[PDB]
Amino acid sequence: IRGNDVIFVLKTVEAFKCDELERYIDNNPECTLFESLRDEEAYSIVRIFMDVDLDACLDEIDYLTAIQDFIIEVSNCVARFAFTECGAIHENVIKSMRSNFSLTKSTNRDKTSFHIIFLDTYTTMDTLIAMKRTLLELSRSSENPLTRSIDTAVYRRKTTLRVVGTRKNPNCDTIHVMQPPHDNIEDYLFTYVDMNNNSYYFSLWEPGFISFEDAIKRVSKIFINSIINFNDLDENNFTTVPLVIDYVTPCALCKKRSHKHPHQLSLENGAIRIYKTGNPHSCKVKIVPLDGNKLFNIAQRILDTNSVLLTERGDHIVWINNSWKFNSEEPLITKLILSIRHQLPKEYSSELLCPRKRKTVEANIRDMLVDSVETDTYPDKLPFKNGVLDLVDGMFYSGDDAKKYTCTVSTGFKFDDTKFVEDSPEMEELMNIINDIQPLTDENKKNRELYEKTLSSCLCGATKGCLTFFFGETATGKSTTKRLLKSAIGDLFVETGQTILTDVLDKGPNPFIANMHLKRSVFCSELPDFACSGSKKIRSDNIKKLTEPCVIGRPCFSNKINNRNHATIIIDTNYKPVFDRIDNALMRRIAVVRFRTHFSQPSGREAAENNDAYDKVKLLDEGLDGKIQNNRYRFAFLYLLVKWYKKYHIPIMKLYPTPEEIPDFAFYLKIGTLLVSSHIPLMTDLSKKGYILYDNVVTLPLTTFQQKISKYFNSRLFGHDIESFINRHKKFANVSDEYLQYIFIEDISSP
Amino acid sequence: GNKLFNIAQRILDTNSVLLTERGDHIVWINNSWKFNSEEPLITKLILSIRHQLPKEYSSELLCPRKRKTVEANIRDMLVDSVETDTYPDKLPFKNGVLDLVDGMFYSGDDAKKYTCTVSTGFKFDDTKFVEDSPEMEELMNIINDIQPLTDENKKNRELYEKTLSSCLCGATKGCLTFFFGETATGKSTTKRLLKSAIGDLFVETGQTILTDVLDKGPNPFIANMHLKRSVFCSELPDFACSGSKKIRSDNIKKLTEPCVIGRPCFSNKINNRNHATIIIDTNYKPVFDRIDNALMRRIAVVRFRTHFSQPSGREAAENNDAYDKVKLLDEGLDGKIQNNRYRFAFLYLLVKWYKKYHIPIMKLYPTPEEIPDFAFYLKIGTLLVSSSVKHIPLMTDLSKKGYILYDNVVTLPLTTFQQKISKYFNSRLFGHDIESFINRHKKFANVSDEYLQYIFIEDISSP
Ligand SMILES: [Zn+2]
Repeated sequence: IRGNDVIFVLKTVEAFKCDELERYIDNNPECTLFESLRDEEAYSIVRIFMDVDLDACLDEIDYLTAIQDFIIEVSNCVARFAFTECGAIHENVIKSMRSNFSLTKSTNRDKTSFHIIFLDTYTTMDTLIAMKRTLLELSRSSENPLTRSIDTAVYRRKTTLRVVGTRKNPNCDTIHVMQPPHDNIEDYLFTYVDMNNNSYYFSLWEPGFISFEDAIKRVSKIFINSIINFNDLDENNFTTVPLVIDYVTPCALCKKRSHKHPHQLSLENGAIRIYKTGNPHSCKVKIVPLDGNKLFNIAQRILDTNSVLLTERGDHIVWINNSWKFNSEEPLITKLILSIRHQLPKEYSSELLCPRKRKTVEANIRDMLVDSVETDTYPDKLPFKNGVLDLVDGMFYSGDDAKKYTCTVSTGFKFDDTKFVEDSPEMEELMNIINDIQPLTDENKKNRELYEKTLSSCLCGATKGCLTFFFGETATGKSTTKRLLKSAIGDLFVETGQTILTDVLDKGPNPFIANMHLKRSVFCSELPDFACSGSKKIRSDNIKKLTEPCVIGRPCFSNKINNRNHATIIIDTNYKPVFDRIDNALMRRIAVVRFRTHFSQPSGREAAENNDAYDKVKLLDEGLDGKIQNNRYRFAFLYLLVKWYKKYHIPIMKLYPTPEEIPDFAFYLKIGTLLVSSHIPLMTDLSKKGYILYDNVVTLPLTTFQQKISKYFNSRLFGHDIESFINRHKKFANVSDEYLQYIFIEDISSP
Repeated sequence: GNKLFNIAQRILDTNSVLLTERGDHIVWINNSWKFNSEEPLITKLILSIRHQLPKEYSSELLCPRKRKTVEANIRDMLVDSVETDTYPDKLPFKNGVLDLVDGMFYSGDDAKKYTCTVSTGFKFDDTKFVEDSPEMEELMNIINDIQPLTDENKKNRELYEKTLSSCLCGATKGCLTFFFGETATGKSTTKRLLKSAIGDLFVETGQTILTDVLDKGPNPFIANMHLKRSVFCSELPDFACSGSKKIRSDNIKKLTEPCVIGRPCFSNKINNRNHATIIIDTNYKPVFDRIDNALMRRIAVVRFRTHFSQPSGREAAENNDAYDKVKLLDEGLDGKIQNNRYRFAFLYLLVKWYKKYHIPIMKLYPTPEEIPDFAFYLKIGTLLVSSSVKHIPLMTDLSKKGYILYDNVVTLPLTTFQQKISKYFNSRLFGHDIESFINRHKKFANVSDEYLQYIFIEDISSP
């Protein structure tokens, strides 16, 4: 659509532009033109507009407060309707609606009418048609005289709206005068679509009220004083007889001792309006409802601010003090009900001070929350205690903006821009520490890049399909890297023991199984070396099961077993891992990060001078570990992590395994590179080489195979591995021995 | 007269709340039978079905102490129980029900009749549930790659299609299919496609219950499956690993039974219904601790011959007898599986296979010929025959061929039978199996005499 600059009008027809309409209006002040839609189907996208009419006069203060509350209520209700039905964003709609709006007026001083248009919000006419019932409920479920007077009509096909500055009728001289700051004729058109940057768009007496006597009693209680002309009002004289009151005490509505004329009660929109006659500003207007609870309307107003949603599992997440809290032990809805009373009208705030009413208006909220939402869906954002830091752009959001993202976890500490710097001595000290841990030589280049990549994945809410191994001799200070990462990433990071590396992953109630829920990094240290006999091999089942994007595990006294998996798993030790089970999936799901830095004191430095444990040796310092424990380089290291993530995270970043540094998998690699599955039309070459083919399957004797492979590989090194491989690929039968099928790649190449 | 009872009667008369055999209530809120017991939904329903009442009645459902009274009346008025999901030829989505008999999807009150609780967890809008979509051709290309349409690949592809189509039929299937390849040669691809297609109903498992004890304990794994239309057990524990566990045949028989006896953790509701297909993805050969004629009827074998490799090792993959055809590895396949792009195309393919095979049923047939070990256990019986009436009249005619006659029955010495069996079977490999088969069929006439009532078919054929 890209907006429309043509305004179609009806004289009781034309298609004029902004300048054309302005010139025509200036030429003819008395012309009556109604702005409508030239074609309903073509340009159904229009602005959001409302028309309000209340036949009474109000002063400046009352009008100001009433219009403020009217904007608040209408914007919240429309944003809630957009969120539930049109799939929009609540915060965006609220911001667009409250940012800028055009408000007209009426030249008549005996009544208050206007047409209000929200400039930046645009939606299809079908959406405004569907909003009919919701807006009618809002109109009939409020106390504000402006909100109660909303005309739900004008939401029909091919509707028309009276243009500003033109008389509605030739006989009626009253016209609507524009108000600051718009002052332009294009700012009061409900079809003038002007989509731009700061904008948003979305799309898909009746007896039945109450007994008369109770209404009369309510009116009398409002008047406080007794009615002089009592026992005279009935069904017929409801809006005819004046209400004469004795001025025993000053009027509750006006606070004055007396007035020139009595009051009068009228019926409108299922409510009773009490107003004085003669001078209009002598007494205010009193509104009396005729249906609905008072505790249900409060629940609706608290609900349609989108602050008490429920999760996809069944937990009600509330928004208190700029953070999405939630607890399943002491539910927080009553805290929210108490703390939100300031954003509610005067009559709705005194109710939320009795604890027996903040349980009624809370049962209502729980009964109105049907269907769920999804939490922590955007993985490129880091939730801090006072907001959300964006990673792709680096901009920080605080306050209601962070509400847009259902961040159910947090790092635990606030975000400070002063410490968040680039050129600081702490940054240089951290860079020196990292260089000491990771020398930047060309030999280390690839390993250092893998280090930076696997260390920067901690700022990702997505799931990763690899498990990097920190392999390095002692005194390499991997604990320093662990401490720096913990200080940078807050309480999201978790350190776990080897309990998951040996036992069954799910099995029974495992605390680390549930703790992997939404934690962004899991670290294991000092692995139980399986080189010595007795220690269990690294459970291949657990490693395979930890890679999936889901976690299945239920702790003691619980039933939930589904957890979202975001943690990057890192294992650090000085011993090569040993896994009893081996398959191609394992060979494609293991990465190794090598450490070649020795941090040793001078006393043993000579002992480390010729040591083969590390490719370099340098003096250590006991005064650094405490510094890392004191969150010294926290924000500089966080900046480094952000830079690494930016330089590494392409539109799709993946953890690539490195199956070359693991000594155990080298045997399988050598076997595969020298022997694979056995090619029918190559019998002559096999016969020349000595091998024979029988029953369409080339075979050799088991003793012959052992003799052939004796020289190719060291039998004493991996005799158990060779026996296990033979058992796995065993075939048996045939001739007078077992059957072994393979191709000697080294012999296959040689003719 | 007592408006709070008229409201309860009116809400009850729309059949929105039902009582189940398990003791809980199911309500029809938001186009889904929200079976739940933690936070009862009867008050949510009472608030929801509120405009569908006269104006005088509808203004009293705004007080929680009156929604609770209406709930009490409903609970006291229910009384009797109705069964849960029973229709097998249906597919419930969180946006309605799809009838696979005619492939017609619809929601609302028309979907209320089928009390289908468990759903797929998403919505179906027939966006691309058609045959003219190019996505159908894109998925069919991968199907041809994994399963070639070669005329030689007829029985294998037929079993593949049947085992996939059985994932939608909600009855009890009495056959287990084994996926036998070399190393993830499209098995993971098919598993991901099946998971994307249906979802929710799919369950993934590895070993565990398939090998351990399936009863006699609080074992929750067996009770975890319930009304799930597909259970997929991958990574069999490679029986030939010098101590690897052996899968019990009784566990297999229990899995293929219409009912499952499994005690949930700290619960007394042992009985469970079976609506799942047992599919096993295995890299090595299947070896069982005990094989009997009963197990012959419960095994189906599906093979793969195309391996997913890359041009980096294309030559290495081409020189392996495991793979019959090789294609370059894809990286966008992971993205497509992650974003569920091929949902509707794969659902349409499954529905078409269902229509093709359901004539008028989708029965599964075991195929034990592909299993290597199972061959001898039946060939031993095939190579011989129990003595019959016709063989009984042989008398000395059979004895002239080295046999003996006892109790008007042809029988041979144990050593002679052992020599005859070893002359046509792998004695070293199946020595224990041969001994067990002899012992089961052994006939004892005395302490020293051990003569079996079996005669080799070769002697019978030879005149
Ligand atoms: Zn007054």
